[PDB]
Amino acid sequence: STWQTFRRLWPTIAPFKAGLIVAGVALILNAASDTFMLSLLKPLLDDGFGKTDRSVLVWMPLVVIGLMILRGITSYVSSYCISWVSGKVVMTMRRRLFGHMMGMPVSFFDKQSTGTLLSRITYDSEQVASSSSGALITVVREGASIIGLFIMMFYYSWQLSIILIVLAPIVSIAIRVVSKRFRNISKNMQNTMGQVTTSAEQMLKGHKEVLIFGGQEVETKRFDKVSNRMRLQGMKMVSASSISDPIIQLIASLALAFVLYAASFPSVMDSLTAGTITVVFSSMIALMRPLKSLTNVNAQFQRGMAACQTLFTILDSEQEKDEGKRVIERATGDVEFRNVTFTYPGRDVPALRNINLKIPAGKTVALVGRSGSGKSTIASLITRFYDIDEGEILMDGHDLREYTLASLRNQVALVSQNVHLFNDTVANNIAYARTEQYSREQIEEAARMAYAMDFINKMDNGLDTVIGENGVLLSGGQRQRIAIARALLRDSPILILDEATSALDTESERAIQAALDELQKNRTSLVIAHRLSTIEKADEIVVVEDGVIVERGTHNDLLEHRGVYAQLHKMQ
Amino acid sequence: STWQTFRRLWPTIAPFKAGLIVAGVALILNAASDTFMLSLLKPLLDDGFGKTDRSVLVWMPLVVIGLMILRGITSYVSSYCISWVSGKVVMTMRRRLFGHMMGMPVSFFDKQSTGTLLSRITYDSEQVASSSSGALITVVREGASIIGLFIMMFYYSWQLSIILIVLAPIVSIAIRVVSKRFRNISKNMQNTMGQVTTSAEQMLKGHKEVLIFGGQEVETKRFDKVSNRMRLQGMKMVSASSISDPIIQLIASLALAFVLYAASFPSVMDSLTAGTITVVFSSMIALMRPLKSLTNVNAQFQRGMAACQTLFTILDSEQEKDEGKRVIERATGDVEFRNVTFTYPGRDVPALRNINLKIPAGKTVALVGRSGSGKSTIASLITRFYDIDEGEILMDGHDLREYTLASLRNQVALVSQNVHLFNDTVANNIAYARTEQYSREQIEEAARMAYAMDFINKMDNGLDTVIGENGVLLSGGQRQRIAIARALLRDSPILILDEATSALDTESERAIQAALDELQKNRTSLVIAHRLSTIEKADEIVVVEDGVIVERGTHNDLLEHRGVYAQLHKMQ
Ligand SMILES: C[C@H](Oc1ccc2ccc(/C=C/C(=O)O)c(C3CC3)c2c1)c1c(Cl)ccc(Cl)c1F
Ligand SMILES: C[C@H](Oc1ccc2ccc(/C=C/C(=O)O)c(C3CC3)c2c1)c1c(Cl)ccc(Cl)c1F
Repeated sequence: STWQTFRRLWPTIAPFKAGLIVAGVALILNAASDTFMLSLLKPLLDDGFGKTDRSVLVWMPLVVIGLMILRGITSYVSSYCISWVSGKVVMTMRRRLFGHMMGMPVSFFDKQSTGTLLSRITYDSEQVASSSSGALITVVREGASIIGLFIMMFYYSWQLSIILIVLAPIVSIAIRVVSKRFRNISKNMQNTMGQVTTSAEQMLKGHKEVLIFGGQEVETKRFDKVSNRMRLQGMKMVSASSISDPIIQLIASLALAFVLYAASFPSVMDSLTAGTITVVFSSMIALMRPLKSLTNVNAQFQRGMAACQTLFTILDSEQEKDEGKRVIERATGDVEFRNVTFTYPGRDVPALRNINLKIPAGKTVALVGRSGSGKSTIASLITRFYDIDEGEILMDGHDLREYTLASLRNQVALVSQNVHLFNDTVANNIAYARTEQYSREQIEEAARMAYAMDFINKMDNGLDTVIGENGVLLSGGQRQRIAIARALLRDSPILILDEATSALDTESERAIQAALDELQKNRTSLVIAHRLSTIEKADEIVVVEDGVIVERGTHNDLLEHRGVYAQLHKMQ
Repeated sequence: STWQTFRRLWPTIAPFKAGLIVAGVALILNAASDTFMLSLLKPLLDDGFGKTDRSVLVWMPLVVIGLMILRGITSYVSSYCISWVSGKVVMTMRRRLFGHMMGMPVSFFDKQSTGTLLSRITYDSEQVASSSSGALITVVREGASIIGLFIMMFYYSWQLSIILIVLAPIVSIAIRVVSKRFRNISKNMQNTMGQVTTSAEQMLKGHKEVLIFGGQEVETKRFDKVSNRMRLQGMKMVSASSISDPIIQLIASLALAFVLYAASFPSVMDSLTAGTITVVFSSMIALMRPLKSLTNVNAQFQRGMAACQTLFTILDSEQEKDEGKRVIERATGDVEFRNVTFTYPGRDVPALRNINLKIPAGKTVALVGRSGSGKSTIASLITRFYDIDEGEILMDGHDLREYTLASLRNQVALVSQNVHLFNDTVANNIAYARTEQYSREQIEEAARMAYAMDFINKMDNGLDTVIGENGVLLSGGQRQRIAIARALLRDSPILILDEATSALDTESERAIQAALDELQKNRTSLVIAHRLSTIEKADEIVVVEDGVIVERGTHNDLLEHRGVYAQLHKMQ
């Protein structure tokens, strides 16, 4: 199943064919030069030696020098042009693949990790590029070499050529059966690999359990046995790998010796002089390598095309499905969660069960709970990063999923100290998507209201300073201030803040708190605060623990009573 | 700094020299056969053209076959013997390395995970073996080849030999400067490598942060720019390699052409016949790959030896130091922790601060706290898995660190459902540390008292059934029962159990609870229980939260009052 998916891959290189033609003529001319080198070397030098070498002997070195200059030039041109085509095609493939990955659910990003994801992407792209390019160049160049060497062989005493071509099927089938016999079964030695991995793993905390049990000699004996086993397995693998090649080499020498013995038959040395037999056998020795190269590159073609297929499968699986198609721009902000039921993949215990809550506009709602609880899940669900597994939430008389994903996600802004900064200038990062729609004067006024004047003055480039640099030049407080400024500039109707990830150990936090209060004063919001002042200033507080509401009552009455809530706040 | 650390490595193979000598004679004879092939081919073939064609032309195909049989036999023998030596030396090295890591503190097992430790060890061992073996075999074989081909060259018209040997220093410095010029530095492309990862992770979990911006076009443009840059960098690297190689090829051809033009000078064709020049040039061509490999193996030797050096550093780094040297076997069990202060590496907030507690013998102490709290750290410190950073704990009038590590860890037994199962038989895993000192009748009686009769009867081999199999054949309840049986058989004076990792969703738990109560009835212990019945049956309960005691009082009085503790138990 490779032809169909190679044909499907043709369009991404269809307009890129001038480089292919340039490489395809460069490689053919390269093989032609390679054959023509032997052509003008061996017979001319070994036949002009008979009282005529005075001219051809000094003629030869210039020919050799020019031929090698041509061969090197063609090699450089072909490699550079194939690299150009491969770079352009991987550029296009990476671009489309990243574009597809950006607009697809967050769960995929969760159940992979950034490092392994990007390693997969880049490594697989370069792998398919290298495999396909190598297969193409080897097929073209070595097929041209085989054709040229057969042409020269038939032009020089076709009898040896026909002997070789009739011996070819026997040698080929012998090599095929030997190679098939000498391929091992890689489905048993994994038991030893897994066993040693477990003994390292089940006996690390089990080393604590080995120390607790006191046994150290038993582990050494067990590792002795398993290491002896894996050493034996590896030695057997090396023995197979080293018994493979000499058999093929010996069969090749049987073929060459049979050809030489056929040459021993008379009536053909009459037309065969020293130069002719010399060039014929040199042609055979040169032809030795290309066939092995051809088989190995068919193998690597299959290998790389498998990776191309799995990359296509990765590109094809699902997307950001917009089943709603009921776009409602400029949402009023009627927030009310009901019948919330969702769980992480694989797990069978839902994070929330029949959770019901209301966050009316114009009122302040405080989210209080332990770190690592379901508050983060609820906040993510409010932004519809991951759709609720069960239940439905209706906003302003319409379902949350009914509204367009872009429309819903645009009306909500989340500000947190853990919001990383995009690798762009500070002015650019303040307007990550509204750079062209925001006036410079308005942005400057917002930044002045963002309490960033002290940071702007200290900046070398002021408001145009390049922020980011993998977080080396940006601090946590600066990142939080930039996030607050971005939220204020966006001025979304509903704001959900996650202060749990923030650290309270801040030297200067009063200004940040005042700025946050000013930003949240005009627009109603429900933030998960972690400060006593913010909790006290909240208009309404709902007690929810472990994704469930345990106590219901007025926030002011609960604060005045100072019961379980006060003790919990004092403890944490 | 390679000679000294290679000399330090000599003892591990010093007794192992018969295989080295066998390989060293096999490789020399292989190179001799390689030279002797061209030897008896070319001048004798020329003598065939001199009216002696029938005599030698039928004689060649048998010499060729015999020579290739000898070459293949020597290749197989040398590869097999070198593999045997390498396998045995890495066997010894792996054994010693595993023995060293067994007795060295726990933090290593944590700060590298099991995969990035064992893959490290196995890959590095096979890497150093392959690198050293390849360097040795290439140096010996290819030096023998160079010596033999120069011997033939001097034996046949030494003029060309001296003409090339005088050119060798000229060519070798040009090759050295050319190779250096194209040895690029990898200093800046990592910025793009990290930049693409930053761009991916910025909106991966920050799709809502991408939605905070509200657009994806900016991300697509940024990825366009960065992908163009990285494609250009890869283009430049490929171009550098593809201009590097043909320059050396062309310089080699200049050298060969100059040799041929020197042969064009008269007064030396008088002693040079067609076969002589043929074999001379064949030798010159054949030497091309040898010197390339001989010049390249330095890099591979260094690359392998660096991995060997870092393996030595890993084997050297610190140890399980027993600073106590005050072994007190058969401890009474006077448990009292005081001034406990310890933190994880890197962090600046200690897990516990001036923690003081007492667990007198003959009394039951219950450890109650939230999941993931400092109870696990306290339990680990009681077993001295990781020494306390600050403070001191005295047991039975002597410091905890004063007693021998083996002696201290032997007197304490930890039973939990997460206890890993050793890859051995059920009977073997029951006495994983004291199999030889345990009577069969006593083990059978303990197993009968272990409530394992139902599982033993269902086992195909009964008590001799092979447990483990990477946990496929063992269930969580069976693992917990086996751990309880092992603890009962050991019958340590002090038992610390971690029931937090256990799962309460067990179909049959009454028998396990009864067995645990029977095991803990005779010997006093302080276990971290998670069941209401176990908490109620506890003689003394201490309220500790966040590594600190908030409330102090009688357990019975607190239970009767049913205040904060009852509400916390009902909630969780
Ligand atoms: C008659 C024969 O043809 C063939 C036909 C299929 C082959 C498939 C694989 C390989 C090598 C695989 C490897 O090295 O792993 C060879 C060989 C030895 C060169 C093949 C030679 C032939 C040989 Cl045996 C020698 C020289 C010439 Cl010119 C030749 F045609
Ligand atoms: C004059 C030259 O000597 C030398 C001396 C050091 C070298 C170091 C490396 C390499 C290969 C590098 C690569 O392929 O990357 C070669 C070459 C071309 C064969 C070296 C040739 C020479 C040649 Cl051109 C032919 C035969 C002989 Cl006996 C010989 F000495």
